[PDB]
Amino acid sequence: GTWDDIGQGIGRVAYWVGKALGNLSDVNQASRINRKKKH
Repeated sequence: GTWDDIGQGIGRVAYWVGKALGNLSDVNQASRINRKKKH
């Protein structure tokens, strides 16, 4: 198949997903655009 191999490691998908799931810096940036947009 292939749809199942998508996580096998098509491109650091494992380290990526796990990194994004437990990320934080993402919220930091989005926190600025939020107050900046709504002023």
